[PDB]
Amino acid sequence: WVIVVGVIGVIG
Repeated sequence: WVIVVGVIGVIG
């Protein structure tokens, strides 16, 4: 929460 590597835009 809220990491964005690629998209993949919901983690973490």
